[PDB]
Amino acid sequence: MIKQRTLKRIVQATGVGLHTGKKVTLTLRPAPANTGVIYRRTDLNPPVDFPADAKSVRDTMLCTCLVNEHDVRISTVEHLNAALAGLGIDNIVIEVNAPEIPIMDGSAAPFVYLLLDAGIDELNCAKKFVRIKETVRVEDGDKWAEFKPYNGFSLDFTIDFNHPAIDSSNQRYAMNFSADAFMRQISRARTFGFMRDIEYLQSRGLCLGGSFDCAIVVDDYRVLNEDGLRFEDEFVRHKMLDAIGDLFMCGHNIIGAFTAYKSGHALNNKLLQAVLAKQEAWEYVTFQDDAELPLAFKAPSA
Ligand SMILES: C[C@@H](O)[C@](C)(NC(=O)c1ccc(C#CC#Cc2ccc(N)cc2)cc1)C(=O)N=O
Ligand SMILES: [Zn+2]
Repeated sequence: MIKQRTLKRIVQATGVGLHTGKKVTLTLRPAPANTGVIYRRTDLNPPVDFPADAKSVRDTMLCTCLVNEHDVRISTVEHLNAALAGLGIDNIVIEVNAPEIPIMDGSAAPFVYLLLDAGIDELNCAKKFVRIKETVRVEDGDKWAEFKPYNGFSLDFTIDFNHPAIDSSNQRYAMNFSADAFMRQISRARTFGFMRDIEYLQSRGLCLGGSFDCAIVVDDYRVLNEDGLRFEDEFVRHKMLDAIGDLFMCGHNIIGAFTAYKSGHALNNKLLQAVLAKQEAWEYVTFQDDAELPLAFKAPSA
C-alpha cells in the first residue's frame, strides 16, 4: 500500500519572525494517521490549533495567514507548507511560540533540512490523492489559474514583471513535480520585495524582521543583495514554490496539470476552493500497488 507519512522524531529550530523581528522557536511533531497538517500557536494560553484548510486561508499584505473561528491568526505558513508537500509529509503538528512561522532565508530550503532531521515514519493507512477529472478555471481580470486532468502533477507558471532586474527569458517556469525536483530546482528560491515598500512598512513598525538575509530586495533598478541571485529566474521559481504551498493547503497531493498566468496566493487558493466545491470535478484516489503511483509522487531519494 502507499502509506501516509509523518515524522519519526520531534525537531526544533529558531529564527526571526518577519513581522515582529523577534526570535521564534519552531517545533515539528509526529502525528497519527488522518489528522493532517496542524499549525499551532503556543504563545497563547491555551494554545490555538489551525488545521490546514483551503477555507481558512487569508492572503495578507505579506505572505499568507490561517485563521480560526475568532479571527486569531498564524502567519507565514506557505514556505514551510511547500516543504511539507515537497517531502511528502501528510500528518504533522507544527508549533510556534509566536504569531508567525520564522522567515528563515526567505526560501523553503532550511525547512527541508529540518524535516530530514526529523525522519519519516510510514503509518498503516492509505494516502489519499485528489485526482482532477473536469477542467476548472478561475480568473481575476487579466489573471487566471486552472487545473486540468493529467496523470501526474505539472506546474506551468507565468509571471509578468516589468522590472529591469527581471529579464524576458526569466518570466516563465515549468516543471514536472517530484520530491527531488522540488528540493533541487525550487526549495532554495527566495521571496522578494521592493525596498521602498519594506522601508515604509518598517517606519510603521511592520515587517520588522525584514533583512537582506531573508529576501531578495530590489530598488527601482536592480537587485540590492550583494551576492545577487541564486538562479537567473529566482523570482518565478519562488512563485512556483508559493503555488505548491498554496495548493498543499488542502492537505493532499493533487494529480493534475496546474497552469497559471500572473497568479498568486489569492488566486491559487481561489482555484483550490473552486476545484474542491465542484464535486464532479475531482475524486480521492489511493494506490494499493505502489507501481500505480505516478512518478511525481515517489518518495524522495534523500
Ligand atoms: C513574493 C511575495 O509573493 C511575498 C508575499 N513576499 C513576501 O512575503 C515578502 C517577504 C519579505 C520581504 C522582505 C524584506 C526585507 C528587507 C530589508 C532589507 C534590508 C534592510 N536593511 C531592511 C529590510 C518582502 C516580501 C511572498 O514571499 N509570498 O510567499
Ligand atoms: Zn513566498
